[PDB]
Amino acid sequence: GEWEIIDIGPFTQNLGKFAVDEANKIGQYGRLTFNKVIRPAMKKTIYENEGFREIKGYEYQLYVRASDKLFRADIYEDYKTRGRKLLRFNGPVPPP
Amino acid sequence: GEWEIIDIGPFTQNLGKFAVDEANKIGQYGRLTFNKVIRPAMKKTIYENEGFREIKGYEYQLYVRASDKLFRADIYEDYKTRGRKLLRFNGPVPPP
Repeated sequence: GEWEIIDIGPFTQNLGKFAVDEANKIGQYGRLTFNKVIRPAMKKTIYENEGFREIKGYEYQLYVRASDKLFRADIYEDYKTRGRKLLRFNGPVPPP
Repeated sequence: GEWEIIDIGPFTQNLGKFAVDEANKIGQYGRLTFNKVIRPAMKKTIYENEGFREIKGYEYQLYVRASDKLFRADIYEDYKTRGRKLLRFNGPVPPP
């Protein structure tokens, strides 16, 4: 799996909002309020069982500002289904 | 400062050893044993907001395996002097 830096544009911001919505359902922090995704944003492209360079899915690692704190969110996106899941929502973490 | 992905070659490994040595002088995590810097490794150029008489320095964010655990390290390197400062050394953290 190859890591790359990605932009913190609307698509990335919406992943941050998804992470905070998923973290609110888990409830470890009580109700968080999404502010913004900050740099750096990174994306890993995960390859399936090697039989074409076929794409399995993507992992995003985001720094998410919510409720005056910073969190590290790890999100998985399935290439075939386009379904997303929150892998990890941890913090507060110090800024990069 | 735009973040970029960098290699985990000898220069990166030696930044990880610097971080572990600095973290040992603090002692928050007891005496750690440097294992390896893992992917992904990231680097930002520091300007000190000017116009461009040159590069001031670099910030690195590294995942450092030490005493079989994983830690996130933030390091500053002066461009001219090559003098280094541990900004942050935290964990254990889950893999990226």
